[PDB]
Amino acid sequence: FVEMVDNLRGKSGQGYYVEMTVGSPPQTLNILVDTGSSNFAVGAAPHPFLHRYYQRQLSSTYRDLRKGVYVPYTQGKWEGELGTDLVSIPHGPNVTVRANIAAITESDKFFINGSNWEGILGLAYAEIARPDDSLEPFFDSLVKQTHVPNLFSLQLCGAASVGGSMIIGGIDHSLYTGSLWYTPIRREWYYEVIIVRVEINGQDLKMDCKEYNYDKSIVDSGTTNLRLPKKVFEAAVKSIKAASSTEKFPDGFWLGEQLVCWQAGTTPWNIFPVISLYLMGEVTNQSFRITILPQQYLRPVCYKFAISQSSTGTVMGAVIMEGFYVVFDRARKRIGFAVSACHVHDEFRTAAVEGPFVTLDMEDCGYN
Ligand SMILES: CC1(C#Cc2cnc3c(c2)[C@]2(COC(N)=N2)c2cc(-c4cccnc4F)ccc2O3)COC1
Repeated sequence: FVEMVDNLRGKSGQGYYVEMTVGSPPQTLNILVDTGSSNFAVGAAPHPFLHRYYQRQLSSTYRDLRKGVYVPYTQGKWEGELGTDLVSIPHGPNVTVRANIAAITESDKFFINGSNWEGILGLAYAEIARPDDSLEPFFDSLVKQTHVPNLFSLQLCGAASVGGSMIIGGIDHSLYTGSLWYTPIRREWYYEVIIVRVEINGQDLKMDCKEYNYDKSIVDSGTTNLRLPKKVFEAAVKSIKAASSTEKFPDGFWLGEQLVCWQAGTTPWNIFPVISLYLMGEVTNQSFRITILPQQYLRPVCYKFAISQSSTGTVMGAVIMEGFYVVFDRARKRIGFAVSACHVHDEFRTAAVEGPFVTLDMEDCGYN
């Protein structure tokens, strides 16, 4: 899949985008890759932040669905006009498909000033599509209309320009070391998974594991941080504070309300603990663990604390994903994790994927 390697770009904190074309003749756009939503939506008007936008008037293959879509999400909102058109991914499979496209005609806090992307590719499932689950997501259309296998994988590499790979329809084994370990997709809406145990520097938090997944845990390329439920975030910080008590930091730092800065070339990585999430495995009573470093959760801006509290559950965002090659195995309803060939690490500690472990009562970890 060499043609798809290095097909993602981005700027720090502004997401990862892939080149796409829409319409006939083809209009090229950069599109944010988002495993945490399920609509394909593109700028269709001359917003001042946009390098370019979809011009339906130039497309002979454009079809109007004569229906609007309104999408407020936690951090912004957009609204648009639904249609279909022919869509391709130049550095993807050599196919062209007719997909649903929301032509964005009004927005607030959606486009980023100074970014190089003009739309969003929602890769999650129809259950959370807008206006409802009858609006077929892009990936579903791709698989239905072609012989592209029902899976994709993401290598998000981080740094400021970031880079990565989206392998559509398969897996590139050069992008990871060791073995893939798979956790089941609990339910096909978000890419929902179940965390069964959490260790900070090898130390279990000992919470009712239900707490780790209240009300859900998801794998989300469209979120920068590792987000955690309050109750779990509270315990998580308490232990990270203690682990890092060598040096002192304000209360705002832990809330992501102020930055902490060290002199260039002298950050104390080693005073900060590793974070290990044990995920439900493929077999009864069997789990595995993924382990990330402070280089993943302490983000350059001076650094931000990139773990934060949540009201909608755990979100394994770019802080988690940049450690790993992540396989969205839709065909087998599972997500694979392996150590990424590009993850950033020091000489003493590196990101890990390890198994098998014995974990009982893992089904009691899911919130209903
Ligand atoms: C499930 C439903 C949705 C949605 C949704 C719509 N638009 C979005 C997003 C979600 C974001 C928010 O979180 C995620 N995962 N996608 C998102 C992140 C970004 C963004 C910003 C900075 C860095 N990375 C990003 F992905 C930009 C733009 C952006 O636009 C359907 O009704 C709720």
